[PDB]
Amino acid sequence: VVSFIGSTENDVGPSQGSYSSTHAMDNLPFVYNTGYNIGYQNANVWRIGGGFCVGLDGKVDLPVVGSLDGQSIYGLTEEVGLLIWMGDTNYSRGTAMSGNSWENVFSGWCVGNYLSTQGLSVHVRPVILKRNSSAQYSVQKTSIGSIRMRPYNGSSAGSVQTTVNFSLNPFTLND
Ligand SMILES: CO[C@@H]1O[C@H](CO)[C@H](O)[C@H](O[C@@H]2O[C@H](CO)[C@@H](O)[C@H](O)[C@H]2NC(C)=O)[C@H]1O
Ligand code: NI
Ligand code: NI
Repeated sequence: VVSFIGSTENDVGPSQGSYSSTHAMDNLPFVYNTGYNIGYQNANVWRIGGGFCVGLDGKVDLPVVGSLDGQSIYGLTEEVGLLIWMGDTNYSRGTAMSGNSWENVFSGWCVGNYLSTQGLSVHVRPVILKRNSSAQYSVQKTSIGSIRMRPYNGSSAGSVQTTVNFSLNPFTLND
């Protein structure tokens, strides 16, 4: 059995985040290592119980502009892109996103005969695609994509809301 307990619209990263690097940025594309700082995380999005089995599918709506080590680079602007992970509650469980179709980002699990929750996480890392007369790049709030729950092994959603969305909070790149 399943119930929805989280938020439909979700913001990724702190509002007006500031990100900077000492690294050279002469070998483009360059990826800021923002760790898990630019992310959303919530352990309690659906409440599940009684043998219910569920996983997660993810979908990124941004345009693919390249790839880096087996995952897509998504374009925000002509000079700024994103590496995106989606998956289970833990950021370390994040699945490297590629393409614009629904992809399994959490194989799943089943609750025993007790009550628990299904959570999720999303985090991105900024990528410098091309140089710019600024050195300070500014990105506005942008829609990213969605995550839906994936009931499996007989379990069903019914009319319970399955899908939640994500928006990138505006930030600034420095140095
Ligand atoms: C230890 O108690 C419960 O055990 C189950 C099964 O291992 C699971 O760990 C529970 O945590 C949930 O795990 C889900 C998948 O890993 C995750 O989506 C949920 O966010 C977790 N819910 C939590 C931590 O409250 C855990 O309750
Ligand atoms: Ni290095
Ligand atoms: Ni829905």
